[PDB]
Amino acid sequence: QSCLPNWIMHGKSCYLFSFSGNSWYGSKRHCSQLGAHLLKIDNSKEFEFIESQTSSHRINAFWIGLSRNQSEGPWFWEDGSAFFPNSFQVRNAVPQESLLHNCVWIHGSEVYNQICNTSSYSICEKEL
Amino acid sequence: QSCLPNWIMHGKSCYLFSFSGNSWYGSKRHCSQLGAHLLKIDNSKEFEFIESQTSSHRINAFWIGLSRNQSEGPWFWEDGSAFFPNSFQVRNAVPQESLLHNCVWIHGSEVYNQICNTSSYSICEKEL
Ligand SMILES: OC[C@H]1O[C@@H](O[C@@H]2[C@@H](O)[C@H](O[C@@H]3[C@@H](O)[C@H](O)O[C@H](CO)[C@H]3O)O[C@H](CO)[C@H]2O)[C@H](O)[C@@H](O)[C@@H]1O
Ligand SMILES: [Ca+2]
Ligand SMILES: [Ca+2]
Ligand SMILES: [Cl-]
Ligand SMILES: [Cl-]
Ligand SMILES: [Cl-]
Ligand SMILES: [Cl-]
Repeated sequence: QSCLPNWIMHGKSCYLFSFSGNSWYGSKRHCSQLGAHLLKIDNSKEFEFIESQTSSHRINAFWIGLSRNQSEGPWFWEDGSAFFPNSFQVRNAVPQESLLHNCVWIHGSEVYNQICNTSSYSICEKEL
Repeated sequence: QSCLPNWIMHGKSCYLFSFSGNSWYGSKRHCSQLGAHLLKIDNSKEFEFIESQTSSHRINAFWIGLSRNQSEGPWFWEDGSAFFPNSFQVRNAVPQESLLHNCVWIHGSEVYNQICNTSSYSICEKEL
């Protein structure tokens, strides 16, 4: 069971911390080109591991595999599974200030909705 | 290089034509559980192959891996790559009638946007 150079092993996956600017869509294409996808956070153990990385690189936010279609509809993971907030809840959530913010990134220790094509860093995940 | 039972080979890929009603999200999940994604159509040859399966099964529509994130914003594929209308264009297209329709499905020979939540068949794809 093995990961590429520069990918970290944790839990049951290999993660790539992409220190390189990009839209949510761009980030997505980029992970998918390495045969991965954007990060999916299943349990709190995974969350905590990721959170160590993001919070020790607070200069920047990292796109994750979470988004929605309806400019105010339900969040869903890259794999299409539904969002349940057992590790975190998505922030900036009041009606008005959520408008157009349909992609999710992590910045520091928080997970925010953000305008999908803001440029940022990202995290890919390949399962084992 | 090989496909699972019931998946059909064509061009570079294995396909599964899934006759089970499900939402776009649902369909997406199901593909992903078999270790695949929803259909991504990279050219006319792929389109035409798909198109004869969809037109010979006009009773239902088939979800595909194309969606957008904001009620009037750019279409993107499951993989993050942007939509170019090489083989077809998305239909019901005037700014007002396609609000809340941010997922795409194929019905007969036409590619429509729809309410992501609607129930339907779907097509999965795993590239060799
Ligand atoms: O979505 C969760 C699901 O992802 C599955 O992986 C696929 C990737 O295999 C795929 O990458 C494709 C390459 O394999 C192929 O060679 O090239 C095409 C086009 O460049 C790539 O799309 O990317 C999709 C979308 O990110 C992934 O879903 C995993 O196998 C599976 O374990 C996981 O559940
Ligand atoms: Ca995960
Ligand atoms: Ca394809
Ligand atoms: Cl993804
Ligand atoms: Cl998909
Ligand atoms: Cl057309
Ligand atoms: Cl048509």
